[PDB]
Amino acid sequence: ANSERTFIAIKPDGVQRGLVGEIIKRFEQKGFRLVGLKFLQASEDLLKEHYTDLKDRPFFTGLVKYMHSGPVVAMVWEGLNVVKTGRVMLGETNPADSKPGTIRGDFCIQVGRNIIHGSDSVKSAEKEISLWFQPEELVEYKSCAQNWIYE
Amino acid sequence: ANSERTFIAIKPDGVQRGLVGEIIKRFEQKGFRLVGLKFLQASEDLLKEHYTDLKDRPFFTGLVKYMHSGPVVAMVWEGLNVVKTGRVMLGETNPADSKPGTIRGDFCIQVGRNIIHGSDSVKSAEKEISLWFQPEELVEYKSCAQNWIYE
Amino acid sequence: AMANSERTFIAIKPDGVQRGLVGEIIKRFEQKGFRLVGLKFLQASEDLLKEHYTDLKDRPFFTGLVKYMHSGPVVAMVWEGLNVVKTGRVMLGETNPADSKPGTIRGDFCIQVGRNIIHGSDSVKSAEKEISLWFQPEELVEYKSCAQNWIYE
Amino acid sequence: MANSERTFIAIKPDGVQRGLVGEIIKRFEQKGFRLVGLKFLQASEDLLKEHYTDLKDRPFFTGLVKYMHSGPVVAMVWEGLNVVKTGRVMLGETNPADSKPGTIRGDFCIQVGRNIIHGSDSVKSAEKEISLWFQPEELVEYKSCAQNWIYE
Amino acid sequence: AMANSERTFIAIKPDGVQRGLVGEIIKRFEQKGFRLVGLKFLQASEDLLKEHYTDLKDRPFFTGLVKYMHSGPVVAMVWEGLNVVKTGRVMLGETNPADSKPGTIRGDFCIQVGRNIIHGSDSVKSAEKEISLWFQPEELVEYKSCAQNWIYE
Amino acid sequence: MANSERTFIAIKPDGVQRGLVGEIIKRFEQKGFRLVGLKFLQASEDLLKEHYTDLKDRPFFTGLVKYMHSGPVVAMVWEGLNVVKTGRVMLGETNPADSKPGTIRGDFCIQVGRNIIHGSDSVKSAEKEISLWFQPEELVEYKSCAQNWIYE
Ligand SMILES: CC(C)(COP(=O)(O)OP(=O)(O)OC[C@H]1O[C@@H](n2cnc3c(N)ncnc32)[C@H](O)[C@@H]1OP(=O)(O)O)[C@@H](O)C(=O)NCCC(=O)NCCS
Ligand SMILES: CC(C)(COP(=O)(O)OP(=O)(O)OC[C@H]1O[C@@H](n2cnc3c(N)ncnc32)[C@H](O)[C@@H]1OP(=O)(O)O)[C@@H](O)C(=O)NCCC(=O)NCCS
Ligand SMILES: CC(C)(COP(=O)(O)OP(=O)(O)OC[C@H]1O[C@@H](n2cnc3c(N)ncnc32)[C@H](O)[C@@H]1OP(=O)(O)O)[C@@H](O)C(=O)NCCC(=O)NCCS
Repeated sequence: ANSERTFIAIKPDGVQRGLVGEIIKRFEQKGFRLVGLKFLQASEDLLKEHYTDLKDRPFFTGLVKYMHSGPVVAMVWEGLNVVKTGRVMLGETNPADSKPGTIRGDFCIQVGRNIIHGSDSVKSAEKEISLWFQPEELVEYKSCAQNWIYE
Repeated sequence: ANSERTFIAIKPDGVQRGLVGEIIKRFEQKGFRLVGLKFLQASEDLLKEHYTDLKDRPFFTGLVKYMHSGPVVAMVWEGLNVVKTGRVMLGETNPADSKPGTIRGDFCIQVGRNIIHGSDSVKSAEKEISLWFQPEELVEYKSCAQNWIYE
Repeated sequence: AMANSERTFIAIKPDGVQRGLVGEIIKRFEQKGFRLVGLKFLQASEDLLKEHYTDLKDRPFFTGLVKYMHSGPVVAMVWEGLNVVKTGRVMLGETNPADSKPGTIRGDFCIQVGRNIIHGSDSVKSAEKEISLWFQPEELVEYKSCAQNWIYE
Repeated sequence: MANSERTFIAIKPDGVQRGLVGEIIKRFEQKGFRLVGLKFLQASEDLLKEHYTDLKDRPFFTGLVKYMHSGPVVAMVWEGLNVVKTGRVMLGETNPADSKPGTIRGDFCIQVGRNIIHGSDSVKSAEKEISLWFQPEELVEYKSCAQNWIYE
Repeated sequence: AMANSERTFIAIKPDGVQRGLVGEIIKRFEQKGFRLVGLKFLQASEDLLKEHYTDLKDRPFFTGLVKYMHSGPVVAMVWEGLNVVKTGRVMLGETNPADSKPGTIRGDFCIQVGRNIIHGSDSVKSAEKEISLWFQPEELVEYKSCAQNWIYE
Repeated sequence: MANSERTFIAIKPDGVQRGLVGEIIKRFEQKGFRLVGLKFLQASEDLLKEHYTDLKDRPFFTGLVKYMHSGPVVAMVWEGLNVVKTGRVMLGETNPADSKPGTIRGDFCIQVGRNIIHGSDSVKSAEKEISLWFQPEELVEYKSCAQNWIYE
């Protein structure tokens, strides 16, 4: 319950525009803990399975080639309702709909360059975590401030 | 008209997690003027009178003992709608409903660990102010910017 | 593309300069993805403010608004980007800071309606009128931003 | 006994009026030191004169007392290893024109007569100043959750 | 007085503008306690820069410096206060960003010397030469900060 | 060339538990350096030994390996002109008491036994450690879009 995990990935425009540290900071100060972290240049084959739900969409080719044109920061975060609250912290998928104070609302403009991706559901979280991370690369530890975050 | 006061308290999980300065900062940059500030470990008796409207709730015992298990920072802020807008700045009482940009929305997760308390009304404010503070501990002064914060 | 070149006029009111919010104000517009086209430091005359606020000359606060806008220096800015008029309003917040949400410029830094530190063009033609009013075409600097291909698709 | 040394930190009236209170506490909190005492107060010229008793012969003594009395102060007591020494380093030089960027004074003030913050110059100056503004009641003892990550 | 009003000329270079460091630089001078007197956004010409760097015409990097300062728009600013020429130079950092200390402007956002984001008047005399060069007397705004009596005794 | 030099920067277990990861990365990003390698790992007691092989004859070597092993670390590789030397300056002195405000250790830690972050002391140390924590596959080469504004 207090160990739910979600997949968060900083897109190539986030790395290029230098927003990797700020994004990691909003999740740290919130109270979530990092379980996995890697710096990687994804293959278009990997992205196709990650975006297999959108293969019918007209933007699919441009989305896969944009996600491949640069490195990404693949993370795994853990905490009570990390999937949902993470989506709230991220904002709406279109930055034009995001409210200020959200990651997209403070840092990006266009839908095709929305700097960050969050797992839309627990089922989408477990599918994406097992896709980008192996079980070895996920680190298990207890934050020194757990008893001050949860009861 | 601009002299209304509210009671703001940083809960024991807000002191332990190093969130005291940032919390005071949001009320300083907002345009509010600090009137009372103290550092205190509230006795269970001082808390039960503060939470007397919640004595019939099942969590009342765990709420008092958690608020007593650590020191709190008790503050009094004055300004136009410092009670109401203070509730807005704090956000919703359960952090899972709070919006990003609010204090709880940026820094905490669970309801029982929401780092901060605010007065819910002008009637709650007066009672809470007169309960934790004596009339002398309250400092009355004029901010050098009040002609730029108010007209 | 030609839509990504949309422009808006953002002014930092005298209370925003006095309370030292100019750099933080420009920071939210820089970190968002928008580009600086014009920037000047000015003391607007009452005559200049009246034409800028001509659609409020019937309101009772008009005289108090113009003199307060003239009682100090302002920071006139022009910004460009996709929906810079509409999203700038969002980042600014609601005109009354008691309505603004935390995270907005007005929600985070100001209290009273008469001292809401910042102005934003409400529409594209209000932006078109306000940019041509405070800026001459010479004062506007068009440059390609080094991260443009990472802001846009 | 060194992971318990306390120092007295005071935010001057100009530090409050300009709204640097949370910013000052933030640097002490993130540094690793623990907040032991806190109070908001408009100092009387009596306690000021005992606080600055070492400067009674200096020409600025009168203007310093009435300035520190012209507004409210935030009186703080911080605990940690060498909090008296590294507290002075964090503060910067007493003349803000001598403070280095990154310090509280080097970042936030200009003139020496308005240097927003005061630091205890020594452990003996601290315990005198601690006993001056703070009674042993108003000092809170507790263990921070990250102490074992701050100390060995 | 006169000392409580000395002016310097701090310029944000094109790499500071391109990398989104305009708001951060203004915020540091604001929170220091200095008074914004003038501010302009400008693509300065090769000729304006030659006179600005006239004491460096006999240096091999002089031609690549003027073309880099012309390759983008700059933020020209004027700040007023006590010892703001000197203190501003300490805030900027050392001109070689590898010598600038952390906490300075160049120590925090700069690596190479040919890309040192910002310039500061080295002396009061260089200030009054540079200020009169980039700005006209009209564009300089004199006003009284609301916190002056808490910055100066 | 010298715009491509790399260094090895690790965030110790106390830097992670006290939530400093995003801040440490942000200071390197805003400086202008490029992120080359990034991983999150619980280093084994065999890995930090060869990392701290020069300190095996120091009395603290035992408590340092097991402290480095007591939590997860964030191993990083950064590339830029003089990133090894300028990395050390940004970190500050190894003894946080000697670190200057504005550095990572002058802002965020107190004790030598808990200085949150590590930096490569030299180019040859950097290349020895980069090949110790990272394999050539995990290092991502990409041209930062603002390169022509960071370097001339
Ligand atoms: C919406 C509702 C259903 C739930 O919201 P709620 O969190 O329980 O109610 P509140 O937000 O007003 O709680 C206020 C305080 O109680 C605490 N609290 C509330 N629920 C808590 C819980 N489940 N566990 C621990 N603390 C809780 C909160 O920490 C909060 O702290 P605060 O001083 O900072 O404000 C609420 O309206 C409700 O409970 N109504 C019925 C209350 C009632 O009938 N009381 C009579 C006796 S049962
Ligand atoms: C919202 C509206 C309907 C009137 O509501 P309102 O309470 O006046 O709030 P507004 O949105 O008009 O605020 C406009 C400005 O008037 C000023 N203002 C508003 N209320 C004020 C008050 N009580 N005292 C002083 N100034 C006030 C503010 O400065 C405000 O923000 P700005 O300076 O950044 O522009 C207004 O949009 C309106 O009058 N529309 C009709 C004509 C028009 O303005 N059209 C817009 C162009 S399409
Ligand atoms: C390491 C050495 C330089 C002296 O150490 P120093 O003066 O304290 O400063 P340094 O930064 O250079 O190295 C100190 C290391 O020892 C650790 N250390 C020192 N004292 C410690 C203590 N009491 N407890 C825990 N760790 C300690 C430090 O944590 C640091 O490791 P870190 O980077 O993770 O923080 C010395 O032992 C030496 O000569 N080493 C040779 C290795 C080298 O640098 N070769 C370069 C060839 S070009």
